[PDB]
Amino acid sequence: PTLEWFLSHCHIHKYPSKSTLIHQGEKAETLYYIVKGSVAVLIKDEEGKEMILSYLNQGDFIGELGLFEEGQERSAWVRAKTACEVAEISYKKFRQLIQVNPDILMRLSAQMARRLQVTSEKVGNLAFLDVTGRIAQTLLNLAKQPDAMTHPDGMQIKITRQEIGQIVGCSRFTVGRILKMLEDQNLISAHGKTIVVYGTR
Amino acid sequence: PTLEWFLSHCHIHKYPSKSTLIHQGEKAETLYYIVKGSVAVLIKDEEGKEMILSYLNQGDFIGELGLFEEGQERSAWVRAKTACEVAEISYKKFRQLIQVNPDILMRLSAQMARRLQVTSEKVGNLAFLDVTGRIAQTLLNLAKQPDAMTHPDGMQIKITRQEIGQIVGCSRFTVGRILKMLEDQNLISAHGKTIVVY
DNA sequence: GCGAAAAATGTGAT
DNA sequence: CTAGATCACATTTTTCG
DNA sequence: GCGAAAAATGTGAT
DNA sequence: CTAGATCACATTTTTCG
Ligand SMILES: Nc1ncnc2c1ncn2[C@@H]1O[C@@H]2COP(=O)(O)O[C@H]2[C@H]1O
Ligand SMILES: Nc1ncnc2c1ncn2[C@@H]1O[C@@H]2COP(=O)(O)O[C@H]2[C@H]1O
Repeated sequence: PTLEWFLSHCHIHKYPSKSTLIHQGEKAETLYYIVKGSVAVLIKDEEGKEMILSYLNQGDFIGELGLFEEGQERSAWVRAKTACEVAEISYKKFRQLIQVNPDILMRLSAQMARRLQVTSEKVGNLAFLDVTGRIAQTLLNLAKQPDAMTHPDGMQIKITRQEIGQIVGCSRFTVGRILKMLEDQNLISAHGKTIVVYGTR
Repeated sequence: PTLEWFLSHCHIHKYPSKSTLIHQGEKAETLYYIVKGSVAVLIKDEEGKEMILSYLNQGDFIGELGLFEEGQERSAWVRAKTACEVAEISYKKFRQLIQVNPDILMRLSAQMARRLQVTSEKVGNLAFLDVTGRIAQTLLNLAKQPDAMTHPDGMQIKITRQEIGQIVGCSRFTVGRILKMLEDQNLISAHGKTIVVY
């Protein structure tokens, strides 16, 4: 579409697993674009604990936040969850594709619109729903987005308790017991893969 | 220029000191613009308590997140914080607007970006910081927004314990003593009008 | 600028 | 009053060559 | 079908 | 091991007409 026009002005790079693509801080001047692969977008505290503040996937743009204002620091980290093919353009160039065909600035904005929405829920269920709650709708969203083996009938994602814990913002230790005694209610399953939607005990 | 152009095309309405300007649950119709005043995006707890996610003042944008797909159920209530003068246009009558001019595709999108930046922060401060902490940062932010009135020392900011508890996410009892602690440590005063000696 | 009616809020032990 | 954190060390899963 | 390093777990009383 | 929360009606500070 239009997106193959913008995509052609873009050096196509592969990254390894666990590479960093962006650090919080770094000069913001390149607007990326995931061609293949998935990506976790974090933030971290000077003391150390981090948070997962979204996943992103094919056709998701990255580094979008700089572009509207000049010279600002990258707002979060992003580390390839797995091997990605990411493209890239300078902002100085991007804004040109824009004033040469304005549909891509549509493509882009709708991205951060769903994003402003999903994020405002995330604030909402940190001030409201306790761990068990926060944990619950999480495994839920973790099947409306790819890796959910319909164990035959019913999801089976893999994500480690430590990870869930890093989505929710609760100790790895709490994410153990709650997830555990969550199968007590016959609602869940275990090992590393969580087979959601049914469960057992 | 656009902010006076599109401003021509729109339709100015006054809303009093408290009208519930937009409502969650609902349907993405008009795209609004604060011609005068400020606003209080607040979402709602399971049943009951609000949490302010933002304020948006003179010249910010409301209900844009409707714009780029369709049938989108409105995202959070937006209640005026005072007599703010909303100048409404139209989604349908925005797209047309948007191709005789990309400049305001831009500005709306710039606001969109600024907001996901500070929203990302909230998600960070709620999980990376203790309550007194969120209370300290907040008074810092509010003293750094327009209604704040410069004072001989610091910035004062007419607000109330119930509302910091809100914005923060903690019992108004707990906003109660923290404010009296930092009171004693000279970092802040109160009387409804808390002066942030900072 | 006014005061009645309305909204803010603080005690602590668990 | 009550949920969630924190602690060490061995225990398990899980990795991949 | 491999098999020990590695990364992930669970105690449990406070 | 501890961080906030909490539930009443007296006094205070704030509203709007
Ligand atoms: N709230 C968010 N949700 C998801 N992704 C985000 C969020 N905030 C930032 N990002 C992404 O992570 C990137 C980190 O640096 P940037 O500010 O360029 O761009 C950011 C976005 O692309
Ligand atoms: N996180 C946020 N920060 C600021 N404003 C927001 C946020 N979430 C929603 N809004 C505003 O509140 C409105 C809710 O419904 P809309 O989707 O019409 O458009 C929304 C935004 O303009």
